[PDB]
Amino acid sequence: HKSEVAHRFKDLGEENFKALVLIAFAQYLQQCPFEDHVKLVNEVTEFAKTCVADESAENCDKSLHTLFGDKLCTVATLRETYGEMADCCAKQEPERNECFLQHKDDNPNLPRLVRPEVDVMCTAFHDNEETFLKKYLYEIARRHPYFYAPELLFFAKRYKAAFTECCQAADKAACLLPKLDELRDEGKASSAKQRLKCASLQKFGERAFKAWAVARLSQRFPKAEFAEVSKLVTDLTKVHTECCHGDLLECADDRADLAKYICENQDSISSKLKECCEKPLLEKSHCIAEVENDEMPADLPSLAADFVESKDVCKNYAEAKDVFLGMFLYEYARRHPDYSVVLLLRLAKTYETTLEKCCAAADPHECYAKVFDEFKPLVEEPQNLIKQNCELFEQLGEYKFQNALLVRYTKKVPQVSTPTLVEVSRNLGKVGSKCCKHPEAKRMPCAEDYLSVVLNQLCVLHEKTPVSDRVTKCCTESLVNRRPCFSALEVDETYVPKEFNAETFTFHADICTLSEKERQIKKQTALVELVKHKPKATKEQLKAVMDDFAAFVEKCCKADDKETCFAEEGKKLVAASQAAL
Ligand SMILES: CCCCCCCCCCCCCCCC(=O)O
Ligand SMILES: CCCCCCCCCCCCCCCC(=O)O
Ligand SMILES: CCCCCCCCCCCCCCCC(=O)O
Repeated sequence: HKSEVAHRFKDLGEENFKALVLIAFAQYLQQCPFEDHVKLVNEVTEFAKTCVADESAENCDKSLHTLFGDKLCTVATLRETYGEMADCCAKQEPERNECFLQHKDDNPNLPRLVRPEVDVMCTAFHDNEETFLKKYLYEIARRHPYFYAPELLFFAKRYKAAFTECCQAADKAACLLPKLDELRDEGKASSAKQRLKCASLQKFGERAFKAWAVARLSQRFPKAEFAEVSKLVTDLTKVHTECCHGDLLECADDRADLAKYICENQDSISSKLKECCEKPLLEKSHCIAEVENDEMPADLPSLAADFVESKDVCKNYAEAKDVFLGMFLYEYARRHPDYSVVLLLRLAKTYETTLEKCCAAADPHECYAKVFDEFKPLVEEPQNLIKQNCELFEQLGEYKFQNALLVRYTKKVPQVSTPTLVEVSRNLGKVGSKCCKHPEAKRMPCAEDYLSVVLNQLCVLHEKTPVSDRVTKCCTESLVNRRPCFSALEVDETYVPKEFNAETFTFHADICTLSEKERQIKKQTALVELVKHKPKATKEQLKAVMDDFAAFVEKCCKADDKETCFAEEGKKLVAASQAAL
């Protein structure tokens, strides 16, 4: 490979190349119009083709990093539009590159993207499909500059699948909107999982991250030995350390070099990898990250022998504290894919601290004899929360379960703004739906993945706009305890009930005409303010109020003369409730 741009053109193919160069350029030049990018992207593709034809052609032996930067600096309004960024063009090539990385804006000043109508979309996607998908690719890329480029492309292909199906059906929107709903949420949850790996590698260090990865990998590849699991985690840490630094090309070669290792050492790792390992370069590492947990060797002993019973437990511990603890995590993790990673790290930390104490008594073996009884209540604490919430979710539907939850977290942190308590509680609802539809031995990992998502969003909405000490505690706490901390918030008895307001509890005929979506946000915003008004309110009482409201709204949506009902009855509701309390 004399020429890096030719080689890489051949292994992606023309179509994937153009789109990734679009995304790559969209992510730096976040203010130049869509049409400039089509010009850059055409020019660069013309140029790659040169190097496919003849690898000794002009400039083809320049590396990708030299090419990318040369191209940004040919931009005319770069001084005018980008300011500081134009100063990077005046340096040498081992500094120019890392200067462009430092001057990437995160979350610019762009207007938020309004999703157009189902018929305008289907028409546009019909009329010109490539300029419809790339403009929207360019649109989402410029707004999310730290979103890893080929996953953005992976999400783009799913967007394309959605339209190709549901625009070719005679009632388009009933098909289409529930698909675009999923993608919005999957894609934004992708953006925030990416956000979480980099913050925690920084915040919590490289040892925590490795503990987390040994755990996940051993649940994924229970038939691999500790040596190979150790060797996988070592190169991931390097990969994610290298990816979080932000240089796309450097990140992508790191992920490609591990994927290619995983597929050549496939018999040493897992039997579930054949399908992913026959994938084209671009899809490979994505596929490997998503592949399902292999089955654990059937003839597996107790952990008691190596980690409790044996002599040479403290001797093996002291010889290499972290190696010993990583063997524990591994062995415990590979017997329990039913656990969340976090609970496994709670158990590894529990074993850790007993040894610190017990290996430095005059008698260790009797001190830690009982260490496994200390796993009992840590195991059961997330199981009983999943038992309890999901049994509840089985009684009330999703919607009433979101309202069950809304009263719950409004009484614990009433100082939060009403729109936040709504977004978080409806969000939690959907993690109710999905995860309580799984079997017991597969629930705890579901909820872990979705809560970490919902709880990280929560915990920057909060560092932006703080409110409660207690919620600041959970957010600046260990990712290990972040969730139990939140589960341990009790009702706020320091809360002073807020001043009554009618406008809050006034309702106009517009409730009948809104969609179930926004019907529900309205009813729930009022539910929050209702509990904010009278926080010390019982849930026999609260059921009664909700009951009268249900009858009230239907009464006025099921009567001739709609608005006069709403004012007439609504006055009767507010006062009735104000005394029913
Ligand atoms: C000079 C041409 C412009 C630069 C080319 C665009 C850079 C985009 C890099 C995308 C790497 C995709 C490879 C997949 C690796 C993986 O995730 O396994
Ligand atoms: C390859 C070995 C990797 C790491 C092995 C050490 C296992 C650590 C077990 C305790 C969990 C540590 C969790 C981090 C939070 C903290 O304690 O500060
Ligand atoms: C801006 C910060 C707002 C804070 C609002 C707090 C809302 C609480 C959400 C808790 C989610 C974690 C799940 C806990 C499970 C449980 O209830 O046991």
